[PDB]
Amino acid sequence: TKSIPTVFNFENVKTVPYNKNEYYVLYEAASGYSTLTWSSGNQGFALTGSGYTPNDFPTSISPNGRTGNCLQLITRKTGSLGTLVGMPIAAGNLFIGSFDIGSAMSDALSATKFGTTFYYEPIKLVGYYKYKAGPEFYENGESTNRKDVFNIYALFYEKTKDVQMLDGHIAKNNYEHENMVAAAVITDTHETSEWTRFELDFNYEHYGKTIDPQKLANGGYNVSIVLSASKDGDVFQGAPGSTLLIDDLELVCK
Ligand code: NA
Repeated sequence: TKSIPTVFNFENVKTVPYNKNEYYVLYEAASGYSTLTWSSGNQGFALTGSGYTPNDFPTSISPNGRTGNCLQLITRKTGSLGTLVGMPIAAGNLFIGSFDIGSAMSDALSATKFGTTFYYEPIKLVGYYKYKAGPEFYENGESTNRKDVFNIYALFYEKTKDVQMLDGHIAKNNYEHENMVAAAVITDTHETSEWTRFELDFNYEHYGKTIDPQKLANGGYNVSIVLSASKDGDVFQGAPGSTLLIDDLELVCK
């Protein structure tokens, strides 16, 4: 049993081809730890057009980070086909888990699967952000000056035989689920061009669960971190151009 890293730097990417496009998959490797390979909706975005390079995608990295490179989440307008299949935008996102491309077009919420095996009890998610909403908010068949907001949260839950992963419905249901143990959700979400610290405490008291120390050691608990430039971009309410930069993210554990 090796733990994933708990400190995330956003330095590293590999380039992956799909549908005549290429995009980045971010990963974090540390000595004595299992490499975390982040997921995002980038493969879903690859379906909506051709000739995209990594920096056209909703999820990429920037060299203008606080320490070195940083996460760059930019909500994107989709290519011709996206609209016609009801995918007018694609939120700049990053999460722990996986992206099911079989669901990207029919059920966006199901496509983003959240979780990886975690042996610790997390207490807080700390990191730094910058955020600027895009100028036109897409909602319904309309483009408005509604001010887009971003989301940051983390999940800690108990696995069961028929519940191995959660998905995007968790953020549409007040973070409620029968397997849920703790959740950390950002509340202050203001725009800024200055690196701004966040510190989200995990709330175990809201769910009233009892941790099994054995099952925790046996790998029966998953954690996830989910980041998005557009809070409601999962249901295609968001602004193209909405940019969330994240750097020096750490899952502080017990
Ligand atoms: Na960094």
